[PDB]
Amino acid sequence: STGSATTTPIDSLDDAYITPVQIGTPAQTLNLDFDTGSSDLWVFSSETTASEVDGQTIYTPSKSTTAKLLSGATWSISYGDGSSSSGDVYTDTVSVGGLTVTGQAVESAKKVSSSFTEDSTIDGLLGLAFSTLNTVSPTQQKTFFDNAKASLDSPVFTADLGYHAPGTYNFGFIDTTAYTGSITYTAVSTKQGFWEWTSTGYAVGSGTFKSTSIDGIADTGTTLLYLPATVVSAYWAQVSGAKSSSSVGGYVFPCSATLPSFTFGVGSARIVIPGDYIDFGPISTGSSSCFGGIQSSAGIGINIFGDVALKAAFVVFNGATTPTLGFASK
Repeated sequence: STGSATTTPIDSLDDAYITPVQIGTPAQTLNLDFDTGSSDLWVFSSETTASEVDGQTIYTPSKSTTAKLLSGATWSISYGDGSSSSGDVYTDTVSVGGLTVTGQAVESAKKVSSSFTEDSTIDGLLGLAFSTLNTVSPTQQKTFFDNAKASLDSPVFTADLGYHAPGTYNFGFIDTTAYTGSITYTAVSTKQGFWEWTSTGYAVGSGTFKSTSIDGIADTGTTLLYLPATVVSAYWAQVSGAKSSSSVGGYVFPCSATLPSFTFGVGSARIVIPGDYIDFGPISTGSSSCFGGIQSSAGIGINIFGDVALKAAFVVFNGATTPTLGFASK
């Protein structure tokens, strides 16, 4: 089998991307944030505290003839941005772009943190990291990809995120028309449950390439590119007036600037992020200070190749027995 679904930025900044997902019978379509950095499929639901729902589409398991309570199972998750959510668990039929998994764990939110409530366009998350990170207790549950894997033509999914434009998530096949050149594959460590890999270095703008190993994760659920403070300082040093602001919480730069590109290494290959992809616009409406798309990972404990990096590439998440990651220019 295969599946293919369009993913769409939630806003003009590409803060996140939502993909329609069919849950239950008859289908209830929710727009989920596909997150290669987590491993829970959780949704706003008829069980979510009413005060914490602000415009999201909810999953109502009582209206699905295929929903079954996963008796005794609960879930609870905290994310990098202090956001959290928790609740109980159903199994139901879940379809993405024509690819169907029966008996998928659908985690129904009883509570969500305010970051999710404020995101009226995101109805939930669909985790695509390794199932070892799934928070369901006492019986850990498999991701949608893990459940679909054996049925897929190839045990892969691909992320082709657009820049200020829709993109595509495919399951089970590689669209060889979706990228230029070749896909360079690189080793993945699953030891932390992530699509964790090592970039071979970086360049800023037209500068030469600095060979240096950068261990990080491919995370479609993170907006920005988080890299070591040394690398981030070398980037922003090329932008007149750019500086790190503790009050804002990262590097800002004059909105009048044109930003240099940023290249990252995948083996001997190179992915070039255009400078415009690094511009996240005014820190507040009308401000002439703009927020940078490359930020320091120093306080996080891991480097994160978020959407800023991933949307510059066609990315293969190869879930073969030995997982690998593939990157191609596009």
